[PDB]
Amino acid sequence: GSSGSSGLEAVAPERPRCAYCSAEASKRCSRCQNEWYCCRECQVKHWEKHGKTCSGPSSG
Ligand SMILES: [Zn+2]
Ligand SMILES: [Zn+2]
Repeated sequence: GSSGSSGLEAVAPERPRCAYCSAEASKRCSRCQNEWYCCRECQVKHWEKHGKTCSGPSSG
C-alpha cells in the first residue's frame, strides 16, 4: 500500500437517547431538532417539559 492504515483502535458507533423513556432514539424533534425521542408518543409526553425550550434556534 501507499497510504496505509491510520491506526488500530476499537471504533464503536453512537446513538442519542429519548427524553421521556431515555431509550435509543433515532429521530429528533421536527420542531427544533435539538431533542431526541425513540418514538413520537414520547416526544409528545415530555412535550410539557420540552415545549418549554422547544423551538430554540428557529430554522427551516
Ligand atoms: Zn421513548
Ligand atoms: Zn422541539
